[PDB]
Amino acid sequence: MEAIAKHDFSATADDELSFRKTQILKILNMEDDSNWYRAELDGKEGLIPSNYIEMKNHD
Repeated sequence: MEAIAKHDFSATADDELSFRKTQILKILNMEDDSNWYRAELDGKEGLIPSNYIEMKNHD
């Protein structure tokens, strides 16, 4: 599963994840939180604002 996110951001929870507009994020756990997804980046897992991204990460 892969997702893209165009909205700058910086996690609001410790187990959350910041990112940049147009960044490629590894979508991997969505469900217990229909609003914050657990994505991967570099070597860290972390929740991420849903409204700042949409499905279609691709490259």
